[PDB]
Amino acid sequence: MAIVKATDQSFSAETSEGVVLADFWAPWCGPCKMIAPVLEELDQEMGDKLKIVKIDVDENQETAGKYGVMSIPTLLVLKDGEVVETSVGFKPKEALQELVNKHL
Repeated sequence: MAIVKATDQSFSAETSEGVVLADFWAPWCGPCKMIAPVLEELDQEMGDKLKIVKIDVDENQETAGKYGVMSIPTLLVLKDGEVVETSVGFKPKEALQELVNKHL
């Protein structure tokens, strides 16, 4: 499964492996639950080239602060361990595929 669970301790190691799309969220979130099945569709559609890295902002304020994340769901596209793009809020799988594609 392409989807992984990380913290500030592991985030950089996980995001080093190619294009990775991190999901700054928290289980207390509402809108994040809408995009979760879209990330499962992304496992099913991009998991050959993509990794998806969920990170719980309620325990990872430092990593959130690293990019000024102040709302969720927030999406950080990293490539080879550094941020390459950002997006905020819900997006459909096609728009997310394009957001990945522009850095593949």
